[PDB]
Amino acid sequence: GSHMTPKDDEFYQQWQLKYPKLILREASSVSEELHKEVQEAFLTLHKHGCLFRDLVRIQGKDLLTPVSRILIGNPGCTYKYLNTRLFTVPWPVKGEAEIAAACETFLKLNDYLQIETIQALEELAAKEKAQDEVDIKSRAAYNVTLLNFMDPQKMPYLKEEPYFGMGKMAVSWHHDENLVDRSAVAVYSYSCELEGRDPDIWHVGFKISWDIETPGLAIPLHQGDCYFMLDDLNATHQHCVLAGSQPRFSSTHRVAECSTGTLDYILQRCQLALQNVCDDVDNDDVSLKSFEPAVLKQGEEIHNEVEFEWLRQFWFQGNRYRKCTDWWCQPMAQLEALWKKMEGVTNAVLHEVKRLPVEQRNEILTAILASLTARQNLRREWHARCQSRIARTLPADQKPECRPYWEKDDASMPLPFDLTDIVSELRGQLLE
Ligand SMILES: CCc1cc(C(=O)NCCNC(=O)/C=C/C(=O)O)cc(Cl)c1Nc1ccccc1C(=O)O
Ligand SMILES: O=C(O)CNC(=O)C(=O)O
Ligand SMILES: [Fe+3]
Repeated sequence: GSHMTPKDDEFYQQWQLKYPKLILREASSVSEELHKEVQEAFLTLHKHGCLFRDLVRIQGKDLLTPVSRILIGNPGCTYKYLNTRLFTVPWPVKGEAEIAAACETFLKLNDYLQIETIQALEELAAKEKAQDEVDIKSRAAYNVTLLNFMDPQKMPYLKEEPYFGMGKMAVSWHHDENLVDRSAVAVYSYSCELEGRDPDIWHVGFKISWDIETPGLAIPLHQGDCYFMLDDLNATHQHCVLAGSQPRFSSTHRVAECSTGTLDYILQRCQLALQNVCDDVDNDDVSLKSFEPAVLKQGEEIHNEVEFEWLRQFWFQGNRYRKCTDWWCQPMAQLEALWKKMEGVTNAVLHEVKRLPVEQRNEILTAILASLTARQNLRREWHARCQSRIARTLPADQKPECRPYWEKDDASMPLPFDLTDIVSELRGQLLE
């Protein structure tokens, strides 16, 4: 099973006892200035068509998200879920103009929600009482917001909530991934809008992980209400979104764990790899400074990282971002040139092996074979993922592109797309 709403007497007390880490600040606590600005920005972004269903992966299947979405946040920052790296439409941190102003708005919302979170965490530590301020400020330092939209009347059939009779679901039970440990989440909910929950009203539901005996909580969400998941709530509880009648937007502010997920990070990875390359001039004659297994391993790993975590993730989104911003165009051109050089590196390593003394040759194979086989496997999986039935139905605005890709002819490129043959020979040689 069952569930509790504010209609139930036990709700208040389940909340007080067992969800102290969940906070609700109702629309009343937020200036009607913000509301109009935030809500106008949602409706702007929608009109311009900045929100897209993402083509994700779940249990090995290609699925559009029920929800349309866009990521806004720090420049150069990314947020990865369900094996999809979302790139940030930049907000004006220190350091179009319609779209740009919405980004400014959601930044403004971000500052607001941050201050509320710090307060609530402060009050939460004070209750626990009956280093600390460092942790707290880091756990509220939102760097992105993932905006969301669903019009439920455009969906033919919505999933029933399976455990507690909560009715129709917009988003099923999950945790938010790729967040800093014990980091908070703050949500601004914008509804365009009795046995159990009102089906016409949107709700956020919560349950304890693993547990469908403890009745779940369904929190009504009216226009401009905010909720906060504090501390370890996101990890120890699941949440879902229960649809109502009308369309509904939301802004989900998060502290993305972006240690391997910023532009600066991956640029620096590329420069590390190219330290092994004689860099007098950019030509097709790539010569490497060392052939020590560990620097070659490292090089071929970085190559994989720029190729799959960045290039193919980016182009798989058919430059959807390009409608909103141009910010990533040059960086994705620079990463591609950096990756091209690396194809040059891999060719030079293959030249060196096919020249050594076997023992030296075999240390090299051993260092690189895992990276080359992953490269082959992930290229197949990405190529396919760009071909899927569902992918081919998207509009041209959003068609997956399989960049980088080249034909077996293309003599601009020194190695083939398909590495099967190359990988075969290398394994063979190791077994000599
Ligand atoms: C499963 C529900 C869901 C989860 C999340 C999410 O970010 N989760 C991060 C961790 N991973 C998991 O939750 C699960 C992984 C797995 O089972 O492989 C985000 C969305 Cl938007 C979403 N919703 C849907 C996505 C596509 C298709 C239908 C849905 C739906 O909700 O029915
Ligand atoms: O904001 C909401 O409650 C709906 N969206 C999400 O929960 C999400 O994006 O994971
Ligand atoms: Fe969520």
